Order: sequence, then C-alpha cells, then structure tokens
Amino acid sequence: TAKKFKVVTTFTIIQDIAQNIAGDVAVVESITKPGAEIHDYQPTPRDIVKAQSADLILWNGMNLERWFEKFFESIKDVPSAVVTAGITPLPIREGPYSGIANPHAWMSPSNALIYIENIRKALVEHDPAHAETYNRNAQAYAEKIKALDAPLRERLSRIPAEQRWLVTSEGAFSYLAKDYGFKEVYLWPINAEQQGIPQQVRHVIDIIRENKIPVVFSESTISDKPAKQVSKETGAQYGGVLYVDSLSGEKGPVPTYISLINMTVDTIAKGFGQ
Ligand SMILES: [Mn+2]
Repeated sequence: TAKKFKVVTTFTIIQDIAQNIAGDVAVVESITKPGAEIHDYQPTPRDIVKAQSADLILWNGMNLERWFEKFFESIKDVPSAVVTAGITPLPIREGPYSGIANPHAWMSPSNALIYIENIRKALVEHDPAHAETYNRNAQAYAEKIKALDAPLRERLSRIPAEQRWLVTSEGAFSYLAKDYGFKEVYLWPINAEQQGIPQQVRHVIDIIRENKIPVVFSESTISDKPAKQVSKETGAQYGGVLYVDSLSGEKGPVPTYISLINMTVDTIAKGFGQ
C-alpha cells in the first residue's frame, strides 16, 4: 500500500458518497468547503492545485457547477467523470434557467443508487488495481441507500397528500418532491443572481395563504432571511434549514450523505407536526 489513489470532487455530497465507495484504498476531498455556495463558486489558484494533484475528478454535471468546465480546462492529464449519467432529469420550471436539467438529483435516494454506480465505474476504470475493493464497497453502500428509502417514504406519507406542499428558498427539492409526492413552491428556481426579489416572495405568499400551508424552509448555503420574511407575513411557521447543497463539517450535525437525507426528511416531517 504505497500512496492512496486521490479523488477530488466538486462538492461535499459527492465527496461523502465516493469516500464510502473508496473505503481505505482512496482519499476523497471536496473542492468546496462545507457551507459554501456551490452553483456560482469562484475557484482559486489553491483549487487548481488540489485538482491537478488528483488522480480522478468527479463532478455532478446537469448544470450544477457553473464554474467546473472553465476550471477543468486548467487541469492537465487528470481524468474526470460526471456522476449523473443515466439519471432522468427534471427541468427547471421558470426563470432564465427554465427548461434545463435541475441538478439536485441526489435528493432522491433512488437516484443516489445511480450516483453510486457511476462513481464505482469511474474508480474501477481509473484505479483498476483496486476494482474488487470498489465493487465490494459500492455494493455495501448501495444496500444502505436502498434500505434508506422505505422509512423515509413511510414518514412523509403520514402527511395528507392534499397538504404535501414543500415550500423552500431554492427550488432544490424537485427530485425528493417527486419521489414522495409533494407539490413544490420556492422563492427562486435555482441559485443564481435573483434570490428573494419581489414578485418571487409575493407569489409564494399567495400560494401559502390560498392553501394554508403550515411551514416554509430555508437551506444551509443560502440566506434564511427570505424564508423568515415569508413566515412572518403568513400563517406559516419557519421550519428551519434543510440540507441539500452541502454537508455540515464532520463535527456538525450533517456529516454524511445519509445524515443529510435523514435530516432533511426529519425537518420536513417535523415542520408538518410529524
Ligand atoms: Mn442548489
């Protein structure tokens, strides 16, 4: 066991999934730090150094990392793999990114199994000496992720179908909402320039009052102020922060991809009174 195979990912969700597949034969590190906004992140010379010293670079694609392809052109002779191949996208519904793929596919546990398979194939291709370890680790982790779905589905099923309205800041929850039958209301369709402008807030407020939706949420890498503004003006309680674009730090409450799915579903369910 000389030097461990080095994997660099764009952001922390992929880092944790890939580190579960890598086990102890590879070290996986994220370019973005926990808590940092991932869509419009601006890479630094230090990021170039991290990617250039990698043996493999992983990214989401599906229009997530607006920075990645320009960044990756600086990187020489490091292979890359997009980890969303074979996932059927949901289009963004409005705004200047309307009609392109919603990137947040990892929020569907079923989609996470495809992430796992894509990361497995990439590690097996570019570090074939350890293919057996990658294959064994991916099969074990896919088992955990597959088993994850049923208790989450049952928990959210307790909410009456008619009242399944998921009101968030970014429209980052479309894939989770589809899996578990939530209608989707958000202050902005995808992180970009306009985030909490009028017209956005007033539409969401109208939807809330018409349907008496009991809770609204923010997310961990953006400002909670628009969501709190919405809850102040309506009957809706502020449900807290959901996790989608980033894990917490390893010593925080959301250190892993499994903990992120569990925490986000728990917080939603609690916002509805379980
Ligand atoms: Mn996002």
